[PDB]
Amino acid sequence: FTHAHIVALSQHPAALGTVAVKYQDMIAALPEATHEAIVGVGKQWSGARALEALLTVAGELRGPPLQLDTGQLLKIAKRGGVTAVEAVHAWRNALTGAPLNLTPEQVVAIASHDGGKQALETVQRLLPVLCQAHGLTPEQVVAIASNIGGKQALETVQRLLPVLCQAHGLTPEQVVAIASNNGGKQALETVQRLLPVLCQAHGLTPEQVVAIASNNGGKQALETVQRLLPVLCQAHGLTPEQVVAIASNIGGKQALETVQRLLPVLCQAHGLTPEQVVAIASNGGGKQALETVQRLLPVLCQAHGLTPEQVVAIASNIGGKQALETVQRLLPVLCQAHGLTPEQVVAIASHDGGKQALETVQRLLPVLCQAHGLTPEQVVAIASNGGGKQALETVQRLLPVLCQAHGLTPEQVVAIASHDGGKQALETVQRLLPVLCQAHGLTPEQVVAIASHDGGKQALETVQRLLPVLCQAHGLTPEQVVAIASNGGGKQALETVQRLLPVLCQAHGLTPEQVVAIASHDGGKQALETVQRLLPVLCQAHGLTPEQVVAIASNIGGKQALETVQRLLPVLCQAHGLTPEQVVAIASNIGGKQALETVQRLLPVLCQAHGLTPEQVVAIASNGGGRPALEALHAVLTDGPEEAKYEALMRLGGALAIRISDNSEKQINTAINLIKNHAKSKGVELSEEDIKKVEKILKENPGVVLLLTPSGKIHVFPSISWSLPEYDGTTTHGVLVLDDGTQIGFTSGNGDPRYTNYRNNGHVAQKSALYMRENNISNATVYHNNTNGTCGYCNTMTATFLPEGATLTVVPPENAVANNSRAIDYVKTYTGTS
DNA sequence: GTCAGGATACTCCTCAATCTACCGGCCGA
DNA sequence: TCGGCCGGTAGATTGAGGAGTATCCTGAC
Ligand SMILES: [Zn+2]
Repeated sequence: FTHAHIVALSQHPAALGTVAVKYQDMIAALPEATHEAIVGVGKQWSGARALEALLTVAGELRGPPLQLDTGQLLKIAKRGGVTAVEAVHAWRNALTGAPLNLTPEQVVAIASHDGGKQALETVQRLLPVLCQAHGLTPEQVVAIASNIGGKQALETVQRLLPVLCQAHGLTPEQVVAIASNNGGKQALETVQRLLPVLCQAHGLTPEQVVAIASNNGGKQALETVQRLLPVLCQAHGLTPEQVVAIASNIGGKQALETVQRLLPVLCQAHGLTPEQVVAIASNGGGKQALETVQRLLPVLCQAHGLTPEQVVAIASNIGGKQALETVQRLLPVLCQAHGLTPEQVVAIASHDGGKQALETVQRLLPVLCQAHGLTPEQVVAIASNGGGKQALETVQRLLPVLCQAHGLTPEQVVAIASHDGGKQALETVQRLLPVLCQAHGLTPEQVVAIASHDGGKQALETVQRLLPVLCQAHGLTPEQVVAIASNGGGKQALETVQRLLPVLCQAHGLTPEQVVAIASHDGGKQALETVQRLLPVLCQAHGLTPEQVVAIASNIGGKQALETVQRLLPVLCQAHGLTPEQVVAIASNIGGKQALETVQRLLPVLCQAHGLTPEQVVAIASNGGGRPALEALHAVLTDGPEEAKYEALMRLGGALAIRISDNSEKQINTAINLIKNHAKSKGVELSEEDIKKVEKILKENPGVVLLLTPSGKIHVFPSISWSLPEYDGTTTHGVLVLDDGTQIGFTSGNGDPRYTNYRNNGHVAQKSALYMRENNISNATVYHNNTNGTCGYCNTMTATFLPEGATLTVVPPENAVANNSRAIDYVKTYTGTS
């Protein structure tokens, strides 16, 4: 023992005398009893009595009925106390091997709580009653009973479950959720008393009240919500959803009161928007984070050079105040000694338990970098995760054995550990790699792929359990099982497949390959359940073939896409004139729900005001990331530079940009003829009045640029300069000059669909040659802004599109430098052949 | 001796967006 | 042999947000 241990036992004076006298036989009856466990047991309210009970009982308690090891006994004595140990001794054979049928783990979980003897006797006397009359799962009863004051929770559940289920319409799962917390009797009683008042007077959804009251001290949160809903909604302009999001956390009453007190201070003296404040306060212990922000925002923003956004990001997590003080204390030493940039420190500190991650990084960066050969970036990657302290310690402990005995490489171990719960995945790999690679015929790279994702331990265990079942009974392949399991929540996907594969392949006429394809993404359980529920509805009520539904579902958010298609098929098919194929194509992408909703919102605006044919909007949305693309296009079009609108509308495709040189009548007539030819090619009539108006605007404004979109409307750009834009490395701009002097704008991309076979399709020279062929132009000259010169393919395939006898002169920019063996930096003429 | 409220820290799942490697029919110099 | 200022397909990161589990603490009887 050390002086710190004696200080620890100083809380219980009788334990200090007991330990110093009977230490010889405590370790004798309890092998592998460390000093920390002893000081933890002895410093409780009954430390001496608990140690005496452990000495007396642990010798025989390890029998067949319980077979509890020394760790379980120490945990019971530390948490339950001497009374819990005595109760367990008195009821060794009553709890297990009886109609109760409780495994030793459940008994240990129930007993190792404050006042756990009462919980043990109460679960003993109510388990048959709760299981028979009220139809409660024994696991649920054990979950309710394993809480501080769990006897009161059990009694209140027995008294009030029928009332809550009948007179208030709550499922038994919800009541079990409410009553599985400390002081659950108070939460149940307050829910029963205040459910109507909150649901009708304050307009609260019953599930919202349940979410509020399913936390520790939920009675206080409910009463505080009732008290402070009008104040925060009216005097501070907070939507009720924000208030119920604040209050749905442990200590939500304190968070609500602190918000009500400090919102004006944090909003009129620190420059924080209310959204930032309610994001800070929407986490466990949000009052502490709010107060620490109010105290340390100037210090961390003026001396340590952190933006307020970084401070809000650090403080928007569980234990945010601990992270804020740790950042203040450790930023100079983590930056001026260990070499981390402040962004990396902020990234490490921006997760739950960020204080532990930062302290562990400061402690273990040199040893992990030197003894194990890890890069600092790898250590930061491991640490920038929830529970990163545990992952770093596990990496330090298990890198040699995993790299040497199991044949893994450090990169594989780091990849496994760089995830939430990476310690569990590492331990599970180190335990299960031989049996998986020997009995089930897997390979180490497959095991690493399975274990890399979050919940890799659960996926590994589920694979080790279900691979023979799925491969023999259901006729799958080990590769298909590995593909299903190599995703986030792969255990749920594996179980859902093992349940629904015969049903899906028999009732709905699907294919095992189709099921494996749907199940091989994140939320594959959700996608499988949605497919099983909605395949008939989509097939008859909307006329969608099963292949289309499988194509929609085989995406990361497939459930959301399927529900969005169900909701939005008729309105988009009728109110917007979209074929079902277009909606299916839009939704058959990651984030297809967002694309569908964005199309719903922004189809009329782009179609009527701007000049976008529905085909262009569908094509933009039919790609991945459809919402950001549509939003960016709308933002550029509604308010942006004239040039930027020019490139956006050119890249949309199908547009013709024409600029005149002189106000002579002949050039105006030629431009009108070209516009008419393009419009007839697009199949839209320009009408005489619009032709007269555009001729007037062309003859009255010199240097104006006209843009004819496929929709029909003509955009006018009066000032977009007389020179080619500087090359941006992504898009090339070209100007075609004819004999008279008119200039035609071209942009790389959007090639001719019937010439996809050509490797020069979509290039500026190819587009110019196609334009010359379509408009019957004898000769022309192209100026492009690309500094890499003409493409290699366009050097030989250009004189294949333009008609024979036509001369096209390509002129690269003066400062062009060829980057390839086939590019050209000099002016070149092209004459076509047959 | 038991109970309640709060407080952190860690683990597993679902969804969205972006990035990257890949292929492919058609040409003369 | 050797050249894509293109576009589709498929996979592989990146990031966020939301739940669920777990241990601890103080104050009050
Ligand atoms: Zn080219």
